[PDB]
Amino acid sequence: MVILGVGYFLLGLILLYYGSDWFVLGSERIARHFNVSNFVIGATVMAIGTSLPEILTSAYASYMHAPGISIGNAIGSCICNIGLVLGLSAIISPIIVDKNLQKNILVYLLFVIFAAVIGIDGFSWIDGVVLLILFIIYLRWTVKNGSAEIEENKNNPSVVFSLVLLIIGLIGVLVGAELFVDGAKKIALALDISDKVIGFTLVAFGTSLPELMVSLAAAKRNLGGMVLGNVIGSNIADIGGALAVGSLFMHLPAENVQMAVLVIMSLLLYLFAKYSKIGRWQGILFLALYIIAIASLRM
Ligand SMILES: [Cl-]
Ligand SMILES: [Sr+2]
Ligand SMILES: [Sr+2]
Repeated sequence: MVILGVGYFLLGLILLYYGSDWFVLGSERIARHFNVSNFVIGATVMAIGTSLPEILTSAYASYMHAPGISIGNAIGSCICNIGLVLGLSAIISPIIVDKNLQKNILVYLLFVIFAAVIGIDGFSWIDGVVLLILFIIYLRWTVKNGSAEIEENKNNPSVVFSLVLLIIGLIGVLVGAELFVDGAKKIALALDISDKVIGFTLVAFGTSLPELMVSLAAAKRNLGGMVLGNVIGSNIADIGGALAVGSLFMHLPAENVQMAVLVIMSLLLYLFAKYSKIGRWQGILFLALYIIAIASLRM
């Protein structure tokens, strides 16, 4: 309608700007309550809350007999998370990785390499069932090594604020992203600038807006571990969660080009984390590869 396609667009961005910040502050206070590293709270609670858009999209698309979008959206998100999301964040707040997280990232690499190998055929529902189970135990393994056993425990009005601040921030970024996207074709439709590729590859970016905005918030507060966790977790939540659910309704066609790309960056992310840093010149490299990715890779 334009306006409601604008007074939306802006309304969503404000719910993204402040929403991401509250979702970060809420998670970081929760992470300190469960005594758990920022990496883990980002790899679990945040990663899944942010990857809810891809899950529902991939599910809805695969069910609607459009499996190409489902897998395309799942892998497209992963590439965006390493290239754009982590790329921007690394420059802002460089992270050096302790040897506790290097192995968690190494697990991520094996996981991705595994999905790529069994994905050459495509993704049968069985292929998805396995991924969904590997995804489940990754979380528990991540919580286990990242946690310590203490008390636990409340009415504690310092935890209720943490919990509430978290879910408000989550509802904020999910709605704020939804408003942004809905507000984005209302502006496009009423100027008659619409077809196929804007109607999709805009929402392909729409599901990635929660990760982007949330990571920018944590990076600006130098909570780099949380960012790194939210990137790794979301990716696994995209492969083991979004993609897997897509395989249940229908066979997902092979995307060996995008997988090979994802593996390379994932490989790059590990090597940087083990022997070097994740700072300006690595983040720059990720963005460059992301630029090349969106410039050259097909429809
Ligand atoms: Cl940190
Ligand atoms: Sr997401
Ligand atoms: Sr397969």
